[PDB]
Amino acid sequence: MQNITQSWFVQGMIKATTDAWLKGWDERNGGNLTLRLDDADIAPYHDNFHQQPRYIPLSQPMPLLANTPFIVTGSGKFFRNVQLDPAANLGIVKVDSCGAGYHILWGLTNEAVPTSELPAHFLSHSERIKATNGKDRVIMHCHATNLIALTYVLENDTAVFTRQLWEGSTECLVVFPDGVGILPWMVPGTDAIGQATAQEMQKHSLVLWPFHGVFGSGPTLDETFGLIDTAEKSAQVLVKVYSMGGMKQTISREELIALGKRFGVTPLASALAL
Amino acid sequence: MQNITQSWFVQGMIKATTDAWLKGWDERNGGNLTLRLDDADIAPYHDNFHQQPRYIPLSQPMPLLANTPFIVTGSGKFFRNVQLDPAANLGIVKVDSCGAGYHILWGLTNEAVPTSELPAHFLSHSERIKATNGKDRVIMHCHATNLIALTYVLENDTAVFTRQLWEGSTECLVVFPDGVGILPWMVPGTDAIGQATAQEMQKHSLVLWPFHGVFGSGPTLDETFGLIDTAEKSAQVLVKVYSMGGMKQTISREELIALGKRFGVTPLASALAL
Amino acid sequence: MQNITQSWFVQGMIKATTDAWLKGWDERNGGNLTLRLDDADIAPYHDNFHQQPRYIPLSQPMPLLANTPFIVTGSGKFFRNVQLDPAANLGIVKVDSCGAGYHILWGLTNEAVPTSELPAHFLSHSERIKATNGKDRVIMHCHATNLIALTYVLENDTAVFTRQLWEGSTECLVVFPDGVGILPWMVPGTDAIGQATAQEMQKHSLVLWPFHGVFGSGPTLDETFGLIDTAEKSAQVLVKVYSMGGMKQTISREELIALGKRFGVTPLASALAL
Amino acid sequence: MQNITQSWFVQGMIKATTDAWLKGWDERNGGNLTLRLDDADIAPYHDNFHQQPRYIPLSQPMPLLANTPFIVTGSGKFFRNVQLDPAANLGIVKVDSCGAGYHILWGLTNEAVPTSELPAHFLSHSERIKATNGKDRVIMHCHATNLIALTYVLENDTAVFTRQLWEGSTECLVVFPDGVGILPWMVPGTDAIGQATAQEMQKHSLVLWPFHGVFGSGPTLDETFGLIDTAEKSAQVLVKVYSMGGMKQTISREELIALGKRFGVTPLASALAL
Ligand SMILES: O=C(O)[C@H]1O[C@@H]2O[C@H]3[C@H](O)[C@@H](O)[C@@H](O[C@H]4[C@H](O)[C@@H](O)[C@@H](O[C@H]5[C@H](O)[C@@H](O)[C@@H](O[C@H]6[C@H](O)[C@@H](O)[C@@H](O[C@H]7[C@H](O)[C@@H](O)[C@@H](O[C@H]8[C@H](O)[C@@H](O)[C@@H](O[C@H]1[C@H](O)[C@H]2O)O[C@@H]8CO)O[C@@H]7CO)O[C@@H]6C(=O)O)O[C@@H]5CO)O[C@@H]4CO)O[C@@H]3CO
Ligand SMILES: [Zn+2]
Ligand SMILES: [Zn+2]
Ligand SMILES: [Zn+2]
Repeated sequence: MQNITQSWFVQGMIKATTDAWLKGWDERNGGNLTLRLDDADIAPYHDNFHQQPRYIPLSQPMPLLANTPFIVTGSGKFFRNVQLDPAANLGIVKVDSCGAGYHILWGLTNEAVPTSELPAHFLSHSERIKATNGKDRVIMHCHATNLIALTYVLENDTAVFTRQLWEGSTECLVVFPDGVGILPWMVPGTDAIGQATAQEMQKHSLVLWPFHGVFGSGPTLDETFGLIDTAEKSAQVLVKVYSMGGMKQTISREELIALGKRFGVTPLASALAL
Repeated sequence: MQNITQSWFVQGMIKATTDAWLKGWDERNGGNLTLRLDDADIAPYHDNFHQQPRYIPLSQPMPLLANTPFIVTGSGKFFRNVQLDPAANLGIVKVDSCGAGYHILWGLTNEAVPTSELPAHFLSHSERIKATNGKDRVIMHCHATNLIALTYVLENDTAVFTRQLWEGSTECLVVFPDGVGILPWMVPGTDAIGQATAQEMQKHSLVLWPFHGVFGSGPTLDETFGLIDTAEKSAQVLVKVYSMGGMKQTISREELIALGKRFGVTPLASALAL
Repeated sequence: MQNITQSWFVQGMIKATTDAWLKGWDERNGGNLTLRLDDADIAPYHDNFHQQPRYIPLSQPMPLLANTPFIVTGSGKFFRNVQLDPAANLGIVKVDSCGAGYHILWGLTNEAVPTSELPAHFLSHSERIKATNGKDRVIMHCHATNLIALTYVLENDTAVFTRQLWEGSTECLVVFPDGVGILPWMVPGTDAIGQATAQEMQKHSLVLWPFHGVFGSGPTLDETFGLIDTAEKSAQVLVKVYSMGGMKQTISREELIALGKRFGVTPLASALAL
Repeated sequence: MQNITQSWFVQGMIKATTDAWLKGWDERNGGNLTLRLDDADIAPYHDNFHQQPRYIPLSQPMPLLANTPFIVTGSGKFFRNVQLDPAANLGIVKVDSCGAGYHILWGLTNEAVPTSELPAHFLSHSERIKATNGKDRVIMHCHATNLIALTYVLENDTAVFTRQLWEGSTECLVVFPDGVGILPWMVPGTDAIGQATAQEMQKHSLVLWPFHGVFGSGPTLDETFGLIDTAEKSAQVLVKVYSMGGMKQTISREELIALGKRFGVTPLASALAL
């Protein structure tokens, strides 16, 4: 019967991994993707399930994520190599009925462990479910060169950055009216990074990691890739003008106000007040 | 019989979207593209025609487009996904004999609707017919990377912008001798922007939307592609030259008239005299 | 028997135009390509030859190229379309035994004509056989993006321009030890500019045109592409470096002398004296 | 029997070189790749071995690489065509019993020879085996674009350059804590450049040739490609911020000191002082 790699939820993971590499966003093993799935999706594909689901004790249980299957990227794997050997780089995990751990059901072969950012992803996955009534399903991270470069020249404050990104295009304010988040620089690989990212998920859908990358949340794989792309497209325009001599004329504050009402969105009060 | 998807116009528009996709111009679902057809071009392919054509009334009467078939893209549809599904991403419509509505004949399945900028495309489609006596058949809009960044630095006046583009490459004066028209910033998706965009199309083949994108028209699918491609390359050279520190020697006014004299093209007097 | 499109030269021509389109030097219809053949090469493919060889006179006599066959690129064609229709974009011609005209034996279908730069392509062919004893066979023209931006800031002279290119990278001096020649601004498409280009071909294998493009020649297509490819890469570094604040350290004059002695090359006296 | 062209180490070569021509690194003939193999790897492919192995003496005796076969890329070959014909561009060699020369067993047809930087390969291959107890198996050289331009503006120091390369991205410190070697400008293709390059390999896994390129060494093909590309991404990040007017905030030393010991990594003490 049809291979599990030929299903919709694996083909989608293939495209987002390949296309984010050609753009130059996924040097080495940077970049991790986690997508929440449903039970009916994996029901007909019990044939390819492994005989022994390994058990890994999860650090601190999330009760809301009990009995929830997932798809994850293998830690240390390469995004470009996903299209070659999907089985060795992608795996499916499921959390037990109590929520204290997860069982690896398929993939992650050769004793491969899930991604090292699994804490931050799962803690932030739960919050987005309640904030938008369970519509968010994807958390993304990548090394976007232009957004990273802008962190070295501009202050890492949400209010200042939000106005700049909105000023770099017209579609931008429609895309992230809630604004973009930013942390202070923090050492990754720990559980402290999971809390600050999940805490910022409440008010924002994009949060920028200083000197590492960005984090974006969205319902589908396609829109999540397009969501980070839109801000990255505006990032390229901003960097060009700054090196060209400086910004001269732009969108007025009155012009930005008219945009919000026409499309029926509410711009951030903090950013628009600037 | 051979499917309509294997005809010349369906395959032709598949090329136009994919080529612009890799350029970095049409991320997410921005940009639009329409092409005018003939009754004879679609006569033998009535098999794929919808049994019941849905009816949608036009916002404002368009007498000049009565009983004319077009091919358009769908709203909220990415330019990447078209080659994966020609039927679910394109559509062919035929304006009624009165100029108030149109019927969807083929494509645009799953309650698909044409782009939200359809009034702007139909308004410019009609007015370019008067200027070119039916030669022009394509209207294209896309966010050219280097043209967007130029409006932040150069003044939004026809005389200044036209001369700078003529000096970034020798062939520019031959490709668009009429110059480029500049509009003031407006809220997209309304009807006010459609009337001003068509107003500049009477004397220009290239119209610039500040901070949003560019508009261009061409006789065929390939000529309109080169027109934007030629203008984009000129702006790319100007970006590096201006960013490198300044511009020291140039093509003089005496050389500009001599170049246009050989090829039989009349430059814009207001910008030439600058 | 395999048709002429399966010959070794036709397959080679597709490789050159296809890769130049991905590099970004042939927007719209810029660039031309011509290749020199031998009467023994086209012997087995006499069946494909047209029954009506169209005769076109030469602008000026070229006695040296008597009875010489060439394969050229048609005028007004897109380099991206060459890989799709070799017959309508390419063709073969043979110069008559007197040196005043040629006969179109295949290709250039539907009243297509060779490139308008043929007077420049043929005049430079003659002056390179004398300076190379019948070794060079290929002439290429392209609008190198990084080279055009250089002519707006650098002094338009043969000495300093050649010297600057030598410092871009180590291999630049070895590939073209004779330097490049740069003309004053002239209107393209005229015989007055072909003679100046052919005059500079006597001393150099690389020719520069301010604000327009580049000219190059080589033994075969792979060696001709490498000559232009190496030249543009050196320009890419300079534009990137110049915008950073100008050059600070570079290769000394004596250091290039040591490099020249090792590889048995004679650097240009004018440039090395700078 | 499966052809030699389908072997794992042959398919490794086709993947690594093709991924370098698409990144704009290997214009013309620049670049070469040598990978260490075992006798078991070449055992099943005895049928395709040449019956008359030509003997070529080595410049200097290499006892530490005795009886060790290698796969090499030919001299003067083009990285674009390797995928088109691996046999004519790739080759296999084996060191004799006394370590005085090598034999050609397969490939390198038509009097082809291994890359002219072969003495620079074996002098560094032998030393890297000692430092890492034989883990290293790949040597990579390529002309990265953004990397070269850094040498024209930054001081050519091992500690200073490594310090800057650490601040460009958070992953750079962990990937190469050992730093990157730097050398004075010297004439390639000589045994003197082989000694200096191999001499610095005792303390660093990467060496930078001013105005020329980079030298790579790692355990396998996949990591070796990502070993240099991590520095390439930091250079692209560095290049953009430099043209913006400088870098304003970054990772501080107090942030860097705690980063390594989180991963239990020993940083380069010389760069830590600055
Ligand atoms: O010494 C010689 O170079 C030659 O020098 C003197 O010639 C000068 C002319 O008097 C002067 O007007 C001018 O010539 C220009 C001419 O007026 C223009 O029209 C044009 O010429 C083109 C010509 O119209 C056109 O048909 C074609 O010419 C070809 C010709 O039709 C064809 O038959 C062949 O010519 C051969 C010729 O038939 C042979 O007899 C022989 O020619 C001898 C010639 O008989 C000798 O007297 C001697 O010519 C003197 C001439 O007498 C002076 O007045 O030497 C010639 C060479 O041995 O060989 C010819 C070659 O096979 O081919 C012709 C061509 O080569 O294709 O094309 C013409 C060019 O476009 O332009 C000319 C030049 O500007 O300048 C002359 C030079 O000072
Ligand atoms: Zn738009
Ligand atoms: Zn040209
Ligand atoms: Zn090199």
